[PDB]
Amino acid sequence: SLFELGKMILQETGKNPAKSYGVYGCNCGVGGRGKPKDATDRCCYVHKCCYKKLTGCDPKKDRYSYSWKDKTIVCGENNSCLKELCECDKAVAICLRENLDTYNKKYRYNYLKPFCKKADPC
Amino acid sequence: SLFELGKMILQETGKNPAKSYGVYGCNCGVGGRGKPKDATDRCCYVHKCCYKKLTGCDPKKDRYSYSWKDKTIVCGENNSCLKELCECDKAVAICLRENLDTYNKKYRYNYLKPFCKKADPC
Ligand SMILES: CCc1c(C(=O)C(N)=O)c2c(OCC(=O)O)cccc2n1Cc1ccccc1
Ligand SMILES: CCc1c(C(=O)C(N)=O)c2c(OCC(=O)O)cccc2n1Cc1ccccc1
Repeated sequence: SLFELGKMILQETGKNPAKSYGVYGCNCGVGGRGKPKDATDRCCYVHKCCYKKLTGCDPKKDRYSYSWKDKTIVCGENNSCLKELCECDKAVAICLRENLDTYNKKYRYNYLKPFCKKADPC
Repeated sequence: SLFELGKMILQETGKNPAKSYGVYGCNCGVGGRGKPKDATDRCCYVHKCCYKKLTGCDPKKDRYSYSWKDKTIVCGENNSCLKELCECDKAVAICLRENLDTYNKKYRYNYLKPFCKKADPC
């Protein structure tokens, strides 16, 4: 679900998910994928490519369970579709955390998103 | 295409179309439709509904020709899909101009688009 994804991004990056990443670059938030603009954008590219491989579940709405073992996000069992989905959300939240220092606020509100260059079908 | 649409919006409103409207409200720019926030937003809602009926061409990518008869945008060669595409774009550019008196910069970069209340069927 969008609300579990936002929780993980807030806990991993310390930033508000919607404001800092909701319109970021060519891949983060609304819209689809495009030529990634930096490391942070590449994370959202892989995450959207991750979402594309889910067959029988709705990433935006279908909820899932997850827990925290020390600093590690643990995805609880709940069908392979929701497991991979939690693993997609864990992946992007860790990814955004790992590349915080290359975050660039000049791509935060990318109002040229539809004019991004084409990308590959994942 | 988006190139002709942006040209119309610039000519009618005098504003940078991508910066001013690319992420505006719940309906303008990248993303889908949602509960409109104001009159400018409702222009984009109507325009997206207009695009929905163009099942025979690509509204974002397919180029077309237009010109001006005095102060009225005149859409050219009646290729059925491309003619109606041009008319969709002319309608929103005039709608945006006529509603500049309530344009709200607070909605310009709506990073909360995915949390907009769902819209009615077109
Ligand atoms: C990176 C943050 C992100 C997405 C990403 O992680 C991303 N890959 O862009 C994403 C998104 O992507 C999934 C998809 O397109 O279906 C769709 C919509 C919003 C999206 N926010 C912003 C957000 C997430 C959670 C709570 C509040 C705001
Ligand atoms: C309101 C302006 C607008 C769209 C609208 O007119 C609107 N109805 O939102 C729209 C758009 O809409 C079509 C759709 O979503 O399929 C999609 C993508 C960008 C869109 N920009 C911004 C823009 C348009 C043209 C040139 C440069 C920027």
